Parts: sequence; C-alpha cells; structure tokens
Amino acid sequence: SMFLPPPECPVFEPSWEEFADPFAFIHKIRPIAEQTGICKVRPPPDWQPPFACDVDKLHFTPRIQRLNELEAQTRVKRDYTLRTFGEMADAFKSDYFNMPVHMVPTELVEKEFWRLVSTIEEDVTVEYGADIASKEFGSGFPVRDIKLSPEEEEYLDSGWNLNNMPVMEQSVLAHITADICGMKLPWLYVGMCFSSFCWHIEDHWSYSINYLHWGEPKTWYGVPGYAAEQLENVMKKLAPELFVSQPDLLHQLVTIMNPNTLMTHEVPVYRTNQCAGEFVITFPRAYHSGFNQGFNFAEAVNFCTVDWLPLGRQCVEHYRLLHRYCVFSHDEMICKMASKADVLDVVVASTVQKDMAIMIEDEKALRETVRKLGVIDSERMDFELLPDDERQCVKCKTTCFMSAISCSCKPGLLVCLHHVKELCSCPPYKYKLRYRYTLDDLYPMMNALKLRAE
Ligand SMILES: O=C(O)C1CCNCC1
Ligand SMILES: [Cl-]
Ligand SMILES: [Mn+2]
Ligand SMILES: [Zn+2]
Ligand SMILES: [Zn+2]
Repeated sequence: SMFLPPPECPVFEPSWEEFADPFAFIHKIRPIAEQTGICKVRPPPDWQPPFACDVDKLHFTPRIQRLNELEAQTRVKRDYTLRTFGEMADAFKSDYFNMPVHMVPTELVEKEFWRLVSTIEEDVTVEYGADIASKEFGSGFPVRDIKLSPEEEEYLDSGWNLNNMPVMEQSVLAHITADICGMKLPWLYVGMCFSSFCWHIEDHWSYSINYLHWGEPKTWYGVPGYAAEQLENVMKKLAPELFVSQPDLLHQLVTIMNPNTLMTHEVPVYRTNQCAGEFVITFPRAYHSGFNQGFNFAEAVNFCTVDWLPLGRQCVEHYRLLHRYCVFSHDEMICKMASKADVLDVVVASTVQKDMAIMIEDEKALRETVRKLGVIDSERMDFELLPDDERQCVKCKTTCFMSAISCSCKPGLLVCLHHVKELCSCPPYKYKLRYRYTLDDLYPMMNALKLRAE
C-alpha cells in the first residue's frame, strides 16, 4: 500500500585477492549482476582511502530541483562552500521531520520521498552539486602533485581509485585521443535529503562505477539492460514530452518515476541503500535513478571493458535510428586501437579484431550500395581532424569517420552512407565519396591485431 520497496540487488564482498583487479572482478560477477542492472560492492575491511579536505575553501554553484513525478528535467548543466551547504542541508532535514538528523529511519525517508513527488499540493524544492573535478573543487581520491602522506600514496595507484579507472589498459576508452572530458573524467556529487537523479542510462551504454566517500546513504533503483526497451515504452506512454527530438546533447530530457509503476507493467526493478565506503556498479544499458538520504559526497566515472565493445557498436546504430548525437566516433576508436596494435593487451587486441571485422564487412556493403547509386568520384579525407560539429550527418546526426558523401553545391555539409538521398537535389554524379581508408589499408590493420592476439 502506497509504497512497496523493490527487491534488493546483489551485494558482493570480495577478498583482498578478488579485489586486487577491478576488471577481473567485474567480469567475474557479470553473469549475476547484469540480470539486475546494478549491484553493490563492499571493499575488504582495511581498504580505507583517506578523505581529507578544507570545508571552507571548497566552493561550488548548486542546481535547484523541483520534486514532481513525471515532470521534465534537463540532464546536465549562487554559491556555497562545503560547510555552508552542509549547514543548509542538515537544518533542512531536521526541520522537515522535527527530528535529530539521523534518528530518521531510511525506510521512512524512502516512502516520504515517493509521497511528496506524487502529491501536487506539495512544492518542495532542494539543491545539489554536480560537476567534474577542477581547481575550485577536485577529486576526493588522492592525486599526484603538495607532499602526500604514506597512506595517500598506497591508494594513488589503486584500481578502485576512480581517477585511474579510465586510463588502465583493460579499459577501452583509454587510448581515445579525442577529448571527451564529459565521460572519462570523474564527476562529483554533493547531496542533501531528497535531492535525486532521474531515470537514465550512460552515454554509449557504458558501465559506471560510483563511490560514496562519506555522509548519509544514497538510495538506488536499477533495471537490467535486457529490459531497457520495456521501460522506455512504459515511459513513452505516461510522459511523451520526454521523447520529442531535441537539438543537442545539452537538451536531453529526463524524469522521476515511481518504481512501483514500472513493476506494475512487468518491468523488473531492484533497489539498494549505498552507505559510505561502498561502491555501486551499473551495467551497459541498465536504467537507474535514486535520491540521497541526507548530506553526502559521492564520485562517479564511466568506463568500457572489452565485454562492452559489441554493445557500443549496437548503441551507435541505435543513436542513428533516433537521430541522437554521439559523444565520440566508435569506428575512430577501433581504428586508433588497431594503429597501436603492438602495445595493446592481448585480450583487448583479440576483441578489437572481431569488432573491426564486422566494421569492414559493413563498410564494404555500404560503399557498393552508394556506387550503384551513381556516386563515382572519391577522395581520401582525414575525418579525425574535423571538429565534431563539422562532421555530423545532416539527417541522422551520426559522427562520421569511415566515410561520408559531399557535394560542391552544399559546401561543408555531409551525410553518412545511409542517407545519400538527403544531402541535396543535384544528380549523384556531382557527389564525392570521402573516405578515411581504402579496404586495402584496412585489412593489414586488422592483421596486425590478429598477430598481437596470436
Ligand atoms: O547523483 C548521483 O549519485 C548519480 C547521478 C547519475 N548517475 C548515478 C548517480
Ligand atoms: Cl510535488
Ligand atoms: Mn548514471
Ligand atoms: Zn548539390
Ligand atoms: Zn546519416
């Protein structure tokens, strides 16, 4: 009645042995955790990274949040110090319940959250912080520079230090040269009671890993990747405004929605309370949302393993159908790894090889199709030198890299090879095929990968 909590997600407690390598561990739990979308990881008892900062010298500009179910909010984007925010947050919670701030049971904040977001008479607003690390506000993990204490140095090179996570070698987003600060740098979240993150999946269907440094718990709802489209159909029916096309990546619309609504429509949902010192991991295309119990501080980062590579290609195809902007070119990333085949991990090399073989076979078919449409002229073109906004398909907005069609009639404009009929009204003999590599360039790049993989 009123609120029925979803069943709990899996909780893992690895030994020091299992915990040593994050990628081997995540691959171990994957068959379990991918069935629930999220999972929680409790580190070994002595793994305790030092948190230290001056609460007075850390400044940030907060976002204001209206808490209404099914109401549209924008995904990304006054002045508080950590101390002044903390004082505002604690007084807010304390006055809301007329209780000392942690005699308030977690079960009660949860059912109160879902009551207040559904009730139209209530117009509660709250605030929070969301930002990547900078000089005014940096990582909660130790980083290099300032002399460090011997304990900080122990955790400088930890796999679970989230600054290191992207640039490790079993990560694929590693050697991407193109800037993607949005999804390779860690984000910092300063929470208060009821501040919340709307339902979403990560860019390019990547994993994420989330660490709560300190403070009151963070409550999570997660849906497995196989049910992503079920959830979207439920949401399209109850709030179609979120699904109208939007002009860019800075205009993605998201919302709050009761898990019981999803469970009623046969969408599997799981929950957890994440406490300080614990990790939450989200899997590819796993929807998630949640809210904070009180004043707290969390840090999160995207990442991509070799397991993810095929899904990443399916995702870009899915973006094309929806006319959504990409954050980077998936093909450009494959070719960059191929060109560095000699210094790649051998498991990586083998998995890149398989994706590249698919890429090449698809590119062959596409070029044959545009040739039969009467496009004859062609010229090599270094797509990776163009700013992203200068190489999106006019029709489907995909970021071009392997090839595109241009016409002297519309200078600067491009379409991908799926949308040759959408560029202009000139006859096809006036078009040029622009390509990064000939098929003959590509087969030796793939062979280099096969040799490295043996
Ligand atoms: O505020 C937060 O904790 C989150 C935001 C986005 N994804 C997951 C968690
Ligand atoms: Cl409300
Ligand atoms: Mn997220
Ligand atoms: Zn033309
Ligand atoms: Zn296109």
